[PDB]
Amino acid sequence: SLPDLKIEKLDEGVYVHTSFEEVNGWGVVPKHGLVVLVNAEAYLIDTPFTAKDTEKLVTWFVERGYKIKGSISSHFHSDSTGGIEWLNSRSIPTYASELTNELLKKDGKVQATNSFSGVNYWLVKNKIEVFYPGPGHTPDNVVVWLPERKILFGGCFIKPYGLGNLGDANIEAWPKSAKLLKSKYGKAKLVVPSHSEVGDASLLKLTLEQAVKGLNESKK
Ligand SMILES: O=C(O)[C@@H](Cc1ccccc1)[C@H](Cc1ccc2c(c1)OCO2)C(=O)O
Ligand SMILES: [Zn+2]
Ligand SMILES: [Zn+2]
Ligand SMILES: [Zn+2]
Repeated sequence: SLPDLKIEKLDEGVYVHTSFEEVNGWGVVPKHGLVVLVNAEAYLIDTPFTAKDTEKLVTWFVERGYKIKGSISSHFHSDSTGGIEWLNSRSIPTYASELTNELLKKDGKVQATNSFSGVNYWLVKNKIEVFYPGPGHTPDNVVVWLPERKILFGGCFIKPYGLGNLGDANIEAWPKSAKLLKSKYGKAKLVVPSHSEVGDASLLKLTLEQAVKGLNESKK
């Protein structure tokens, strides 16, 4: 009895997909990803938690006729990578940074078929940019920017009311990383967090506040 996959339009050619999963002791957690349409080409930004929701998601666009050209995962946790296996079984290219691929293999999980590195990677020139702001939520977390719509996909890095799961976090790097991201993408119109709804650049500033706060708090 878990909630159904949501598919909602956010902007022209940009959809938010919402999937739900019970997570440890935190109850049912919503997780936001995007599907970015580049004409007839569809790109998943993070997979749903599960293979089933990934199939549902893909079949929903395949059914309306688009070509799934690829998937990019913003960090190694299964709320970003849960459907990589299923995609791979269907010949859909999957992408992750080399670091993200190293952590997947280290946890006994299937890896993306295509890796990248460098602070900046373009999945699609002048359309989908992949950016590494430095450790935060995880050592490997990256963000995805959509220049043509001014939409920034923040992932589990963006945490405007509390940092969430610190199990793999780097509290000491987060403020710096938060500040850089803040500077770089200060002018996004929309900011899409993994576990909060879409807001504006204010969430960049709140994330920075939480990391700073989170930091002192663990110092005492
Ligand atoms: O670490 C994560 O990505 C989420 C938990 C998780 C871990 C491993 C596989 C799937 C899911 C976690 C979800 C979460 C958990 C607790 C939170 C929260 C968000 O915001 C406030 O409190 C997060 O992103 O921080
Ligand atoms: Zn995570
Ligand atoms: Zn998360
Ligand atoms: Zn939502």
